[PDB]
Amino acid sequence: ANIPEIENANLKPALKDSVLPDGFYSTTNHPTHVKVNDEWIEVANPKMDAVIVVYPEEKRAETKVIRKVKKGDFVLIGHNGIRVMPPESEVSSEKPKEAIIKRIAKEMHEIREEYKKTGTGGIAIVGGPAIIHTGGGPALAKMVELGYIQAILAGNALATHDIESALYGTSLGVNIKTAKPVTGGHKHHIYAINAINDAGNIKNAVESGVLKEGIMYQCIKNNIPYVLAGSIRDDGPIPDVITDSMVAQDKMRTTVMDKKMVIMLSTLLHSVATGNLMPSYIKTVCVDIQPSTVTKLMDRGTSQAIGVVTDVGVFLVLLLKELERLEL
Amino acid sequence: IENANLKPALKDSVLPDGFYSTTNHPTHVKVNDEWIEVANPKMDAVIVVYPEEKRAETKVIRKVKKGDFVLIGHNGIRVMPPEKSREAGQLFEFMNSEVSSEKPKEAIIKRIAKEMHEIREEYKKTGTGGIAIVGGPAIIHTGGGPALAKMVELGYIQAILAGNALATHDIESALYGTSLGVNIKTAKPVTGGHKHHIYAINAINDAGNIKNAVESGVLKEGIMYQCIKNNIPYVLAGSIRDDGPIPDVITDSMVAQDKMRTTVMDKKMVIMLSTLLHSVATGNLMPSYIKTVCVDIQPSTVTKLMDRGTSQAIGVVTDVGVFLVLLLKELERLEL
Amino acid sequence: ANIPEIENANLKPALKDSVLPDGFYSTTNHPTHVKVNDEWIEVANPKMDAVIVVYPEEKRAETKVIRKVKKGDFVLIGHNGIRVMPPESEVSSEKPKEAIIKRIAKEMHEIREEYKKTGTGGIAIVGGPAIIHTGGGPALAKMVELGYIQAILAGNALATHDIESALYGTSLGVNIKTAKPVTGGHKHHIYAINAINDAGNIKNAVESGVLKEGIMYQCIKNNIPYVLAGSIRDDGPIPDVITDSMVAQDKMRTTVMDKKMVIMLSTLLHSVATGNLMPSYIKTVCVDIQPSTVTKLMDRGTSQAIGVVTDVGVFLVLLLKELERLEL
Amino acid sequence: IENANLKPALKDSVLPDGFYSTTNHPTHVKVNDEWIEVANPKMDAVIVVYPEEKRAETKVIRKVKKGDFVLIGHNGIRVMPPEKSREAGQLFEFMNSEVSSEKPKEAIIKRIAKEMHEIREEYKKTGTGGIAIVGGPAIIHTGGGPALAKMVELGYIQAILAGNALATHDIESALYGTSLGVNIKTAKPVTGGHKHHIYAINAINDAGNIKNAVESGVLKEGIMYQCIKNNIPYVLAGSIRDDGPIPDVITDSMVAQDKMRTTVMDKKMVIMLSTLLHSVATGNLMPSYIKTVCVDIQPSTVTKLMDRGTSQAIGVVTDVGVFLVLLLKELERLEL
Ligand code: NI
Ligand code: NI
Repeated sequence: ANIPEIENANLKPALKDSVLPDGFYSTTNHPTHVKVNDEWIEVANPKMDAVIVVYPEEKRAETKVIRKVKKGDFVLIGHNGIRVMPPESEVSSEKPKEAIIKRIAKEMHEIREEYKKTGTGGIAIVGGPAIIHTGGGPALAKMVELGYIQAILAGNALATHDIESALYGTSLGVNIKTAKPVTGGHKHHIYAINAINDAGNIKNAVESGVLKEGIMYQCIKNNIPYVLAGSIRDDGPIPDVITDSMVAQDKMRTTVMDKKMVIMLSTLLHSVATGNLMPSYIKTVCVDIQPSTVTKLMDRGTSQAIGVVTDVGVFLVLLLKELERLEL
Repeated sequence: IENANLKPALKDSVLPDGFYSTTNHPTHVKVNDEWIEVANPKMDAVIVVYPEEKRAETKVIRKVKKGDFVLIGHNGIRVMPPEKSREAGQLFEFMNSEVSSEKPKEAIIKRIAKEMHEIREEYKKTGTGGIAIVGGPAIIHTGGGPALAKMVELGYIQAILAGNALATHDIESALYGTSLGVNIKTAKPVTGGHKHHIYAINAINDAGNIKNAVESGVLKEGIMYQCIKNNIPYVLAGSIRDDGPIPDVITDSMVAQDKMRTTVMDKKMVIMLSTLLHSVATGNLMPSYIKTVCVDIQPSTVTKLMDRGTSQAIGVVTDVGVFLVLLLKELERLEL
Repeated sequence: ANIPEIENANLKPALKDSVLPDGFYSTTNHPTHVKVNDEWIEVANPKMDAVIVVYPEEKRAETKVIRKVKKGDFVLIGHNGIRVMPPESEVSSEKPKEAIIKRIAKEMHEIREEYKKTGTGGIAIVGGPAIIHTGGGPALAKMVELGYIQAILAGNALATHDIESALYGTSLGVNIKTAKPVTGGHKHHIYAINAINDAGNIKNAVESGVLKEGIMYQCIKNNIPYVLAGSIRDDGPIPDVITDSMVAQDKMRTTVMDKKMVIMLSTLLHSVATGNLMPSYIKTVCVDIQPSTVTKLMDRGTSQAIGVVTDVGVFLVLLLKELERLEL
Repeated sequence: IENANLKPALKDSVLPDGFYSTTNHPTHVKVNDEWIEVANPKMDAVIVVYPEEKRAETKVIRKVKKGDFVLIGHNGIRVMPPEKSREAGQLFEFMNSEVSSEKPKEAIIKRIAKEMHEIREEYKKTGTGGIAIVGGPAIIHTGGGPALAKMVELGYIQAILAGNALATHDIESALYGTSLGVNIKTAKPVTGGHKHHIYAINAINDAGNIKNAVESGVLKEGIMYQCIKNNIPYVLAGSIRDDGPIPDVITDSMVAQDKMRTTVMDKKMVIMLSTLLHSVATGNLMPSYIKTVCVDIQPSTVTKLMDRGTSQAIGVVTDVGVFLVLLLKELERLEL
């Protein structure tokens, strides 16, 4: 009897770097197992939109995106010996928001407690500069200070305007505490970049007392790693920024892979980029003011994902109050 | 300065050629060599002069009567728009859009709360001015209802203009704990919740009106309840979407419009919460000197409002339900 | 044996005008039948969110919304003798638009042909003033002229700015052909209202040659009925406008009930109001630039409904070109 | 007028205190009592002066070298923003938002097409200026690809700046008739269409680059094809969302940025089509004198662009796929 599920997988060597052989299997985001020489191999690093490369003599297998496939790599093809292991809703802003924020706070508190007990898991934030423009920067910094955040994935703008807020009270020249523009404020963000360039990097700015508050400050003080991916729209960038997209992508992937939850705060491109890198067993909270953006995040979803159509500015402020309440 | 040109209306609701069509700004007219202050500034209307009474008023075209003296052309008029800032703007600056969600929210909530506190203080002193709310049912759907009801309870609110949907979902949540069958406290749909909205309308129809439902103990909490208890007037305008308007609803749009105008025109501030229809309808009725705040999650709503003449509006592009919860906390902070 | 489906329906008299008895049946938008004194009655005027009132001695039944229920009316309650007869997709702007417009044009052409042969059916438009502001007014007027449109449901603003365009070339003072504002143009729409008030109504304005082009003109010339529902935001209004919402609602309901298709063009409140009045057997095309608006229209849908997230201005222009192509 | 103050950079990418941070406008600096025109106007950058060469240029901070003389403060500078209109605006007017979908679309399409026709004529005469397109993959998803490819074919387009997604979906539609597995001609998903996108990337990887795929007969139609055939340069910037960038993609954002800057800075017009990332990235690199048109279905996209300094942008809030189809028809009308 031929039963594809328990037949040995078929493999084909890639004929060129980054060229997938005909019949290649496209991965889900689910933990996958492949049968090779009569033994089930657990495929490392689950990720959607990739192929599986097999190392039969090492009895190992890993997920590889196309750009990392090398000539000679044995790519899984066909339909035999593939076992997928999945882990065990209309988008609208018109849903009770205090309620969902309270429920999110409860979940974060439970995740943080388990991280404290075990030292693994925890929460990554994917953040864009709207967090700062909407006045949500201090709330997010306080979450980092309270131990809720185990990593931040962002880019030059979030870091720059968070630092501009610290140094000058403004984001793109708008005063955070009053929402009024400051005369000549257009230069403030370039002055912030210059200040970090002079310090050498963010760590130096913090350790030397140039930078004394805010998200990046809290990350340095609490040893929270962050990844700042460079973008074609960047001013500067600051020294910490990884300018090559593919390098930044690799670093993002390794940063999120062991988290229990990723919270995506209003940045479609960074949030999609991050979701693309996540296995299905990570919980996702997707937050944006545009329903179409949230929808695009709810489309490539992990098995546990919620979308909240709301303004990150007020969302972060109320969320922090709910977290502060739980601290008591 | 020439005296204004005046010509009598030849028939009800028909105006002489060259008639002046008003801005939303206070306007004065020169009549028998004196400046007369035109009563009730409001855009897209006409100025009717009563020279023998030394008065003039802003009348909508459908209220103009045969023989009314209508201001013609632009001579002998003085229009007073809001004060321009003391200095020209900067050459180069960022984030200066009139309408965008990318603006510091805690800052603007603090500022709005300080102004509402000041305005409530003055209303308590004078018995005049005060604040009107214009609201849509998203206030309820997003969990903002309790916060707004509390502001009414605390004396911040002197009028509410809304429709059947706001009132009936507020009442749904008071009777059943849901809006659209979704539980306000948990954000989860409840079994049979799809019926709560019609049950709420049925209950008010049975009672006879909102006031009767409060008097009978049927309605015990919420925005409309607090209006009854605190004698805060409301105007509920009927709309073509209503299959079950409650008895309080004014089904004729012009009767509703006229009542809305007299309700808002003496307020110090109008806060518009998640309603395109009512934001624009109310702005169309308001003079430019009333502080106007338009809160919605859709920037296109605030832009539509400003595009239709309400250029004094301060837009806050944000989630109304979270905004109301935070605003209340800030008002409570100030009161302490 | 008791088989609810074929048991005689239970009825209860309403105890007060507009008060539904406990247990009332809430209607679908589907053709419904009720069993009364051992005979199946076909319920007139299917409509969702209503009750069914029965006249046993007349062997008839109709759908009544709550506001029309009268003391003594026998309202259908309970679970016996109710037979519903239904007639025999993710919302996104990122879908091939020329393609869907071509398909819509084909469908309209087939519907118009059948209306021409039979004299019944055809197409109603639900329209708001954005049709005029976006420069789509001439395209819609040409559809009326070509015989595609059997009714228009709108309000004071669409009519006012269509007439302002005819008389002065502007909508709210913006020139339609150049998109430039005209100095002093803010008065133009009130002048348009005044011009119709002087003529007496739209029909008089057309018959007297005051109004010589545009949507309202084409409706008068081609005997297309329209319903203009008054709104609290109205300037004027013009004489044709029905200022009472409930009267306007009744007139809208009777206008749409015999149509084969309703096309809803960017007006959330009018489009929802209209959808609420339609039986399930009418085809719907829902068009708006906001995904959340289209979603709200796709929620209360007839059994055949499509949503198109697009700008009505360019949509109408391209749609007309496709219809003009079919004319040849 | 004082001569400008200059101070040398103390280290690479570190500027002296008080350094001038540029606008997006042409700027002149007074050096040894002569006005020098600062090369390559671009915002959020610095002005480096070479007094002995009687020249100055706008350098981004990361290209500033130890010892470069950097303009300090605001003396001895002359900034030339776009010409202001001959008269102040009206007191009271409607629909004057910078960004709204409620504006006459046929009118603006006609105007854009006339300008593109004029600009193409001048480019054919001079070999300089011309038009760049900045585009996102929604061009393809909405059925606008064929229209844009035709504009390239007809000589309207001198450069394309985009990402992997635009190029690879264009190529998907050329090879398979789909974008995201949805058939362009029918708007229906096709069986197995979810694979077409990776098949298209695989095909280009196999060929070696886009040019090779065209030369081999693999790629026979579409935007990238027309760029190859007509020798129109493109810049495809890599992004962190790319798991399969094709070989043409520049993965380093600063290398991509520098190439984009030199590509756009000599154009007469830049048309940005459905891309927040590239609209803002390109606007950040552009002087204010280049005609800038930003087309998107989301008004917040155009507002974000203008909020970040590109205040010369003309926003067209519309469906890009329908817009491109209509624009092409108007260009074809003018050519006849
Ligand atoms: Ni889930
Ligand atoms: Ni259907």
